[PDB]
Amino acid sequence: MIKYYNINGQQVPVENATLHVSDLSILRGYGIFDYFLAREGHPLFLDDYLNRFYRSAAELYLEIPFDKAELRRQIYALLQANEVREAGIILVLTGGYSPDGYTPVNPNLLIMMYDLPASAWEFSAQGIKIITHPFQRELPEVKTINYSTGIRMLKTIKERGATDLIYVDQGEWIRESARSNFFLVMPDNTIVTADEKILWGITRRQVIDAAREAGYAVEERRIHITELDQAREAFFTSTIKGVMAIGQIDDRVFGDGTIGKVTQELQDLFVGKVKAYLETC
Amino acid sequence: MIKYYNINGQQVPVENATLHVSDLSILRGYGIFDYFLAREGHPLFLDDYLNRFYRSAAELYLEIPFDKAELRRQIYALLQANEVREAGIILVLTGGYSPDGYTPVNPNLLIMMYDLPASAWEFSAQGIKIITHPFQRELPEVKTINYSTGIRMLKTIKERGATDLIYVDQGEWIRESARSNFFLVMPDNTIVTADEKILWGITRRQVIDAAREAGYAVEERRIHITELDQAREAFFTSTIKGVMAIGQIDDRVFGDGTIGKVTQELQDLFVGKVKAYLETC
Ligand SMILES: *Cc1c(COP(=O)(O)O)cnc(C)c1O
Ligand SMILES: *Cc1c(COP(=O)(O)O)cnc(C)c1O
Repeated sequence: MIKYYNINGQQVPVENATLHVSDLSILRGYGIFDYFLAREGHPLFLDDYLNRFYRSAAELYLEIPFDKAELRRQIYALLQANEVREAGIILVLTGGYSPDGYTPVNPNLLIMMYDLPASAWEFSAQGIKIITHPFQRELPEVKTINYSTGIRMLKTIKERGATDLIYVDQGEWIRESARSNFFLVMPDNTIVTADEKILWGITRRQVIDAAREAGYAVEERRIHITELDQAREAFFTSTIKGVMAIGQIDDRVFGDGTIGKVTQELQDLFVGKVKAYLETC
Repeated sequence: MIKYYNINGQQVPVENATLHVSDLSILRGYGIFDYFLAREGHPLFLDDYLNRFYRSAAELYLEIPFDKAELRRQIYALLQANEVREAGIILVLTGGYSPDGYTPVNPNLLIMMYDLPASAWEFSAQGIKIITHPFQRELPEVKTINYSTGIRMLKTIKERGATDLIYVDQGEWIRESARSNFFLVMPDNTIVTADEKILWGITRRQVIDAAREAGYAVEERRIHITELDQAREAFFTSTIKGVMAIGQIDDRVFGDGTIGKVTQELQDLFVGKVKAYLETC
């Protein structure tokens, strides 16, 4: 059971883990987020996740209080303190306890810890049902805390019989969901995913590398909404999903709705990347 | 000196006013904001501010825990407890202590209180210096907590010798700043302001009503970026600014940089609306 989180380098019991209401995340949604899994006592691809956290932080001009080695030390320390080998880990960096409820100061750094999600890498053979939604995320290259459109859409998603969405910039250009990268497999087995105005996911990185190592053509380009009709397969990548089959987008079933051949092969290769990472720890 | 805030109907000393880190504002920037002044012990235009708070809340499907009369009671109660007649009042409604760090639950309601800002209705004769910035706010009709673009821009604004910005949707359509409505006065004395994809401010409402009562033509329409060259005057409206002269946008000085005739008249009429409000309390 999880005992402690970390706030600004201090291990705190979870029930005393609070921020004063003057924090800019609370008042102004100002801050950055990262999330990664731990397996066999090891945060997966940690250097990549931590590099991204420091890059996100730079774009909001927030100084993380310690260097990457120290943050890594604190993460490992919090796994040992909670006596856990398998976990979800959130990093949050807020704009801080602003004097004027707008100007950022020293940021508040949060490290929170959860059980490894039950659904982590479920790899269901049955593809999920999703809807298109016209929208473009703000500062899309930055992993901000700003998830209001995706959270607000939950009601419409569930209402319409979907479990998720795919953002289409002005109903024209396929991007990503609120929390997942999006990919198409073409009938010639070319893999397509968005290159611009999307978050560069750590899963997306490992899956693209694994696809190119298997000899797949992987095109990073703008994707027109009409190109859904060209695709055999659709999947998401994310830290929790790994590779997740999408069986339906609006009124289009992909194949018979069950996971496509390349999607299944990419699930195995993703697990290959994980195992290869854990062999270097 | 301010003694108490209110969290979920409980008066709390300001130094114990905290949220648990599982709050969706902190993790996901999910929630809504309002701010109003109190003068002579009275929140200005309170019914309009509270109607807007309940409308914002509805759009994020967050239920405010009590009805408008009860919230009003709690606001008045917090003025009495702090023994203050002049103040700034923040309302925050977050997505709550989510079980999964995404799905909203019962929201957290915050009422915070500050001194009336020093700069409230300064009405400087010297117009401010601002820059255009290409950007469109998300859910612009909703007063969300999402101010990351405006806060992140602070550095560039100050760098470039400005004190503020004006968002232009795709560099074409004039909207608003991060925290102010934007208006143009044409040389025929027609007042122009954006009607769509901007927050409907309470100040903007009172100034538009006051302009129409003075016999001004007030056009609520889309404004092309090239129409800045048609305008004699530019001003902001906001709860703290009231009516604020803009003397420079990028490389354009409006007149001689000092407040324009209609802007000055609208400052007086705004104060007229305030006084008329306070006479009904
Ligand atoms: C976090 C996130 C992703 C996925 O990134 P991973 O590093 O694979 O978890 C995709 N899109 C958005 C908007 C995200 O926030
Ligand atoms: C709050 C706000 C305004 C101004 O509204 P007032 O009710 O006059 O203070 C304008 N634009 C945005 C985006 C705001 O959040």
